[PDB]
Amino acid sequence: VLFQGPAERISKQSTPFVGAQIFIEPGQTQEQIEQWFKLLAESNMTTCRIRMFGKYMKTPSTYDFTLFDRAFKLADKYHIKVYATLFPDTEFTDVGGFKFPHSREHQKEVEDYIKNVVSHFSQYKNLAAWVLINEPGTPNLPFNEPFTKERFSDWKKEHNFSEYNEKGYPVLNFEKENFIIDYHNWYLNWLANQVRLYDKQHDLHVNPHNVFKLSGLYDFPTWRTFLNSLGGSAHASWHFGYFPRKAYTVAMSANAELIRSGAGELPWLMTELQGGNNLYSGANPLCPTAEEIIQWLWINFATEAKGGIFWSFNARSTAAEAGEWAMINFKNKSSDRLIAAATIGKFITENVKMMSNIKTLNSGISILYNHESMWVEAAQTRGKLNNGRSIGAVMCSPLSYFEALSETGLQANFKEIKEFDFSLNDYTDQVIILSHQIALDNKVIKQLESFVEKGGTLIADGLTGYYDYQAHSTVVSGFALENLFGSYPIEYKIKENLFSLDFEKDNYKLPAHLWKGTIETSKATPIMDKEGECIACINQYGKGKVFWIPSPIALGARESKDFSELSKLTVSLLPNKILNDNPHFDKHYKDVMMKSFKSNGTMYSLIINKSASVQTVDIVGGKGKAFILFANKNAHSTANKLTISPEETVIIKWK
Amino acid sequence: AERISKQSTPFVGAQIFIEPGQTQEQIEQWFKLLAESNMTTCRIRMFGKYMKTPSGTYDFTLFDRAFKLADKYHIKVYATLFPDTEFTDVGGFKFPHSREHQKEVEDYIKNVVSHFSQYKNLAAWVLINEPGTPNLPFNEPFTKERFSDWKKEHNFSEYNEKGYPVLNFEKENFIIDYHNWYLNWLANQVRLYDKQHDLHVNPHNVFKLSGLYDFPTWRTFLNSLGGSAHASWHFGYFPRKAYTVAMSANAELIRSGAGELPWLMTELQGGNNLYSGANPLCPTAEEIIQWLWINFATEAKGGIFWSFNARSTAAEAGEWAMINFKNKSSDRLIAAATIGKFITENVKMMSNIKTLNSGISILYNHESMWVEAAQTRGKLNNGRSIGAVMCSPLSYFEALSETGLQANFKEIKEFDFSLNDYTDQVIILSHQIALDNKVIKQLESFVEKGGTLIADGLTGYYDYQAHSTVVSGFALENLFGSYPIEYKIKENLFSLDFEKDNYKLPAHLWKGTIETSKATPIMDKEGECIACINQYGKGKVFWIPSPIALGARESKDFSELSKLTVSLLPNKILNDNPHFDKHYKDVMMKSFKSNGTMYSLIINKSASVQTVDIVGGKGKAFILFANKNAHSTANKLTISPEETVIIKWK
Amino acid sequence: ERISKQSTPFVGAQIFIEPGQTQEQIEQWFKLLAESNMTTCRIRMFGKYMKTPSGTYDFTLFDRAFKLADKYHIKVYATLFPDTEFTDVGGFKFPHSREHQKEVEDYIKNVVSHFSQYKNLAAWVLINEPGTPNLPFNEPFTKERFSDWKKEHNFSEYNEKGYPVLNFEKENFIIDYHNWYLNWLANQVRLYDKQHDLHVNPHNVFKLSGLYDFPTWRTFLNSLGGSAHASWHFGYFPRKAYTVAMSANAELIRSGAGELPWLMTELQGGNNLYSGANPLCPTAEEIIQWLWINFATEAKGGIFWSFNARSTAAEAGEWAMINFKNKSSDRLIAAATIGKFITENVKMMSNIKTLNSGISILYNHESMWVEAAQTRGKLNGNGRSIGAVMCSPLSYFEALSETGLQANFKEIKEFDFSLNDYTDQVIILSHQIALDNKVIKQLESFVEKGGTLIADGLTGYYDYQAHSTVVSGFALENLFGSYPIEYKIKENLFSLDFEKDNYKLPAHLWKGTIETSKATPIMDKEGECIACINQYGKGKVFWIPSPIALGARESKDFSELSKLTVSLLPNKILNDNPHFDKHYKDVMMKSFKSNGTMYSLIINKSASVQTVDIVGGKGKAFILFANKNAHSTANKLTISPEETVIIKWK
Ligand SMILES: OC[C@H]1CN[C@@H](O)[C@@H](O)[C@@H]1O
Ligand SMILES: OC[C@H]1CN[C@@H](O)[C@@H](O)[C@@H]1O
Ligand SMILES: OC[C@H]1CN[C@@H](O)[C@@H](O)[C@@H]1O
Ligand SMILES: [Cl-]
Ligand SMILES: [Cl-]
Ligand SMILES: [Cl-]
Repeated sequence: VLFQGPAERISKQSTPFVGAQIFIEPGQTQEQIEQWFKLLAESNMTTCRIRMFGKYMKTPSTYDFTLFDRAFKLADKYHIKVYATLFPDTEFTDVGGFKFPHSREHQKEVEDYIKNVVSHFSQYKNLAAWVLINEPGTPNLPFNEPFTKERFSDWKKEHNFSEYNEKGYPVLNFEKENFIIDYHNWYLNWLANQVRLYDKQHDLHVNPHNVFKLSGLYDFPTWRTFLNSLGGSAHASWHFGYFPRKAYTVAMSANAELIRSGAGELPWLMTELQGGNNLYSGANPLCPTAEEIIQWLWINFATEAKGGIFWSFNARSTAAEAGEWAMINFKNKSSDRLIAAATIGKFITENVKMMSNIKTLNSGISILYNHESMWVEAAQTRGKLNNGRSIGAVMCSPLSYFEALSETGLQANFKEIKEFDFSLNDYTDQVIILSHQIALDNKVIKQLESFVEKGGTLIADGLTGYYDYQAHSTVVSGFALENLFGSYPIEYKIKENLFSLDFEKDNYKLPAHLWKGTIETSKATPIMDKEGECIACINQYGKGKVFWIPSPIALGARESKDFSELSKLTVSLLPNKILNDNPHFDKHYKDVMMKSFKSNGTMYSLIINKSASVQTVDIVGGKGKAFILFANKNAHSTANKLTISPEETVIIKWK
Repeated sequence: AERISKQSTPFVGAQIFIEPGQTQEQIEQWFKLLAESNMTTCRIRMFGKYMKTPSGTYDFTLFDRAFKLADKYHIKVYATLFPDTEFTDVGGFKFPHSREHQKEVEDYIKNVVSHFSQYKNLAAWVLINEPGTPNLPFNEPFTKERFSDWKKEHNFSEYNEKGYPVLNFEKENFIIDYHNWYLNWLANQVRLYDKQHDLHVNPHNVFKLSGLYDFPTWRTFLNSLGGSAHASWHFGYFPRKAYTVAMSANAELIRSGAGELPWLMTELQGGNNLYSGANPLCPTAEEIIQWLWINFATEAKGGIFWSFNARSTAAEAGEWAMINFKNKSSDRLIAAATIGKFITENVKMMSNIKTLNSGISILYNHESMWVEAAQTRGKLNNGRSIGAVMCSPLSYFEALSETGLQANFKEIKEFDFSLNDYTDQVIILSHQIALDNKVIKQLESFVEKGGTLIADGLTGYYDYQAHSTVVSGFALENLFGSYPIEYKIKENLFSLDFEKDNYKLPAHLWKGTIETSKATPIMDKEGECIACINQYGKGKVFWIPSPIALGARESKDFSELSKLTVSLLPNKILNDNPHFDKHYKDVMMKSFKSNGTMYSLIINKSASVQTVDIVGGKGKAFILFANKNAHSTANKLTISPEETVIIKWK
Repeated sequence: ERISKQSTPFVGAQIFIEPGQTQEQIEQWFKLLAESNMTTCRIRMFGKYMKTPSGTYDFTLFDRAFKLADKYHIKVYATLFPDTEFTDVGGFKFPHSREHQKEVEDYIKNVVSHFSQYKNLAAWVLINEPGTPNLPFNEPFTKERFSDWKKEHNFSEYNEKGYPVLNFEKENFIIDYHNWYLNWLANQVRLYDKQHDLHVNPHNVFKLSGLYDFPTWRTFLNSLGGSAHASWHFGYFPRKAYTVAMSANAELIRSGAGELPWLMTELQGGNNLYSGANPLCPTAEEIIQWLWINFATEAKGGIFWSFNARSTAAEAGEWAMINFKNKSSDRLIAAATIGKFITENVKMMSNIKTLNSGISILYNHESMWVEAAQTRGKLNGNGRSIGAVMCSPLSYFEALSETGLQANFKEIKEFDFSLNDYTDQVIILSHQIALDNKVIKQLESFVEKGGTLIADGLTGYYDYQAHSTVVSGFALENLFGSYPIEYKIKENLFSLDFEKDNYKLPAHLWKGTIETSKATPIMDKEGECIACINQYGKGKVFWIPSPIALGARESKDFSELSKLTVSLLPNKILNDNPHFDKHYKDVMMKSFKSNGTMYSLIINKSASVQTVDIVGGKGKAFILFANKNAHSTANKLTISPEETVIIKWK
């Protein structure tokens, strides 16, 4: 309010914006840059992001800021605020930027870069945020480079591990993975402290990326310590490999939930969305439709995003991504993608109060993932790629539950287990899904026992709890979840990729992936299959209940490309209060999503139809009459039945 | 101290997996259930890691505990020498890393053998777990120095006697001698401290690693030969429905290597792959019964399952176990127990099993595998890939199995070429692409003295130096009474259409044409000569230079190869040996004797009830073992899917 | 005898010489070579098989072969092939070290001084198969040369306008390094022999064309050669289109040759056993097809790898035209019919000049270099992988072949841009993604002066520094009378449906949209602008920035690309050149002249007898060559599957 001063500082009450990367490199003319900022302003965008390339400021000897001065001044002229990304000198062929210093000497070059860049550009009144580093984290961390190798050595010296647990069993300690967490914590914190030596006024921001693979690098609760907002790159062509294109709605929803969870009390925004065409770039190349641009912006805003920034407004000109990713065409005019984005910027300025106070309507369903399940999976599958026996099953399982709930029109959180609040006295009508979270330790099992005792519903499928955080299987040594599950594993038997669990009663069938789990119940009620084996159980535990099915049924739904049975089963296990209080679909709808939110007391719903046909969606739960506030293809409703067209995005206001 | 022999009572057993953290109570629970499951024997990994103390001294307590509980339940122990190695190293190191490491191994053996040789229930030392690896450590100083010394003591020339360039396969020949040296050195280290107990070793992945293994030399220092034969690691060349054939070939191969020594299968898959294995499965109860009967019918003195109980941490945690997570019997342990019980109820029959040799020997040689590796430059699938020289003879083996005929599967050096008479004996050389002068003389002698030789694919195209006498002057012209003309590459699967009877053989990849001098030509519908029969002294040679064994494999149909092979067999083999009246897809039979009494093992791997008409030998069928109530009407056996049957001929 | 554009063409074959061969077998080869109407052999002058322990040269092994060649009146192409590993099939491409360069100097002095004295020596082949994908940047000699080259070339990280650039230092050095080594080899030979022709065989040209500066090579060669092997070099095609592959390979070498005569130094003579990437045994019909395609494209020779086979390890008993009894395969009998046709038609065959339609398909080094940086080395002939910049122009080439129209296939620097008139000439730039200002000026000049320019795919998207003027200010806007708007990635295969209902073109991967200023827009059925025709001086430009050549390739249907290209050709090309009345799938025709008389080569690669209606040029069809009794009725040719036909126009 004072310490704020002129620089307008982001909060959970900020007006959301649409924006775009403005790509600055030498060779551009004043005239082409002005043309970009002018069209950006006319497209109802308030914000740009700029890579502050060290390469294009370093002179043969000193820093020359001219190239970026030119751009900041044209941004200021058009009333555009700047997210400035700290991007020290690196090879021209290094698209994403280095993730850690190479050497002590290189660290001092980074220090010097930050001093020069932040001292100079902090003086512009249109600077909105410092992005500490572009896209922290990579798959291939540089353990070979002297700086990282020395840090890992020091870290090992200051952490005593034993090769055995308290009971005497051999263990893995995951020194590499735990160091990598602390190393990201250290470098992003050090970058924040370097900026703070020269600028205590402007927001600090960072964009974690490829989150369905790199979530095991990321300690979001620690990052809150030094950030003012959490960001993200969520690119259809890089990050959504686990989904088909028609489910990029579900991918963006999960990516948004994951960042929102990491953000905690901090506001968040999507620092990068795909603005344009892959020519040679991308793993899953596309040119987003106008319809996809609208879908992604609404999903993010409905999940509390304070912003959506497109990579990129204008294109790079040379080598990697030359003439790729751009919202503008090669004549510097609007693609149908920029026209679509402009409709959302316009909607915000016409609905300022609604859009500035969005709070996601939490159903009370939390889908939890943990670092340690991903780390144990990596050691056990020895890095096969693909499937339960490959890297990524521990994320594809909970993502399948997420998709099943989306196709039921139910919100679900997607959270790292440490982001879940286990300290409350009541969990009546809260639900935790642990889908193939193969690593759980004593400490987390106590937290789950507490959650269920106090009224929580726990749903557990696949190999959840098979290992502890040291890759020791208590299924072998003495099962640590026996008390909570009221039951004990007997066998896993590997089967085909896709098989059927045929229950005894009602001739009822679940698709299952790869392994058939059998159990023995003590306190739990057994559920039997047609072969007279016990495949699942319900344990009443204090005020709560546990549903345990040790076959992977989430992955079975994914393998069968049919979430209808997982939807019906999950719905049947939910507390009545979730279904009565939350808008959802009367039944499962393939390739439709709904998520609901509130803004100052008023409830809203976001609906997207990704199927090939017009759908009539019967919305039940909550209260109110449906009023269509946003629809890009003439959706209509009759009572609470919404008729929605293929690729249409709809916002309903509940009157 | 009890020494194993060819008269020993066979046993069923299982690995007992010992690591710190286990309680006295859980270990006793394992040995008690093992004894109740009619198992006599366990195997224990004597981990150096779990005996070495901070100061480098040895503490034996963890393994004392296990040996004492074994002793209490009258269970004998196969103790595997397994020096300290990384916790993540599942299989163990195959050679010392350095001279310093060799001295650590010396010290480990002194301590472990001096101590555990004193237990009365010790049955055998396993010298090393699973000798041999695909990736031999030529980078490590110890191996690199030994290879250098070996090359200096072997004078090789770049040219042969005729002047032609040669390859000398220094790496491959050194690797043979290096395995010989390390296993012999381990045996001598044990013998410094214990001259009383059997020495054993378990070669593994034999359809790929047979080129590492000189079994005749190993006989000089072993009391028994072992094997790991795991459905999930070693049978990639087969589908699951033919793991009967895979296990039969694996058993034959070890039996051949064993020679005069007794053999047993040191490891069979006891349980489920979660994350482990190349071809993951959970064996059925029916497969456990099938594997034990195939091994015993092939003279195995034992079958040990990996594993009774599971590892607890990281690789294979809660995997491979015969017991469930409550330490009770899976259907697999219940099945194994039926076989241990059958043994104790039929001691004399089961203690004296001798495989009924049909007289058919399918031979493979190291050098064909070595030349194939140089020529295919390591492509992976197929005739143009690593493994065709093993898949070809395995296809003949499968064709004979589906005819109910036993076949040996032997390295060429394990075949006895010194006899005076080979009337009614048959050698199959199926795509054995490397043969030298010395072995061709032995084959000439074998055929002259009455032997039948069947040769298909590129058998004999190269010598042991990768020199093709097909180009320079064909070394098999004399024996074959014929000369190759050309190979022409075709599709992966094509048909050889013979002139006579419009009859059709599946063939893989290459069509061979020949010219006969002394041999009788066999012509195709295009007027080209594709095969011949050469009368040579008392014997005959059938040569078809197209790969017809691999053609059967590629077509998943061994029926034509069955009919053709049967047509070529001496009448005595068909009259004296029980076999099928015709080819049966996915059925196997192998016969054995115990004292004068003849038995047959039949397994149906098809999806339907089969009626198998058994002809040859003498006697009337009495069904002695049948886990699904097979019945016979005269010598026609009605056998259910997955059923194992033992017939006694009365 | 020095070779010229008037030389009598020959059929010939490698005579493979190594120690261990006998006088008798070598004489047998030369005698059968002479009886097969071959005049020429090629011999690898292995340094390994001449060097003695003391370092002196013993020429005996090669004297024997040269003397037997001389006795049978066979001339020799002698390949300079210094000492190298026995396992090195192709030979080293550059010296390893300064010390190694001196060994090469010494090898050339000895071999050229001695063998230049034989009267039957026709040519020195300076090096076998210059170029490889994996250049040895780690070896001292190459590493020193690259360092020196970089020191003598000043590059900046920015262009004149200030934009970041790539400079392709590695690719530009590799061009100059090949230029240097081949020129140095030529000068080393010339120290000892100024009398005999210098020759070299570039290989795998559809991948390695980016290594090869043929205009520079002309300064030191008397003839350009080539290896064009069906099993190594034609991966971008199916076997039924190896007609088109050989035609393109011949056109590419002919273009490289410029004023020099050319011949194909290596064609596949025989069977792949274990060797080759796309293994085959050429048919007799394919041998005839390849010889006629090459001679119709002005080849002065076809030499088969190989007459006889290597004996040891790699390619032992592979590639040979003779069988293992040293008699003729159907391949050698087929080749012999063409050597006989030559001696019976000496005047016609000695003066062949390809009938240039006026269509030139151009590729450039820089499009291949830019593609390699942008695709970061992804694999196949898909737009997002290495090789799309060659598969695109090859697809236009195939579409024209299936219309019976000749097309040149030329590096852009081999096209003569200096003429005053280009009326009735056509340049096709199909996905040539890199064009600089200098070449665009040359194209402006070509169109102004009457040229037709056809451009598809991402032609012109980048300059030679991987900078996209599509982004910064489009360098082809002036010539194209239009500007790119967007590329939008689609499926592998999609349809461009013109608003006219004229055309439904298959298109690959990317849909390009444009905005016309001067050009006439062409709209699709979705109302987007996908192509244009710009009148520019006397000439015209057809621009369609979607890849329709790659779309034809992906759809395996060139019919629409044929129809569209034909509709854009100057009337004069269709009236003056024999071509098909319409597109024929899997038929090719190419025409040539010999002193004023016109001929056409037709090959049917379809599964069925075709009746091909030939229109354009003048005259009545007379069948001069047909291997399967083709007939014509007026100008309709009835031609059998795999049949090669030569028509003489009367
Ligand atoms: O790949 C498109 C963009 C994704 N991430 C961004 O930070 C940029 O580095 C890339 O060019
Ligand atoms: O993979 C299962 C077992 C196979 N080989 C054995 O010797 C053990 O090392 C393994 O754990
Ligand atoms: O592979 C066949 C031949 C192709 N290129 C030739 O120069 C030889 O090196 C080969 O043996
Ligand atoms: Cl940035
Ligand atoms: Cl062991
Ligand atoms: Cl040569």
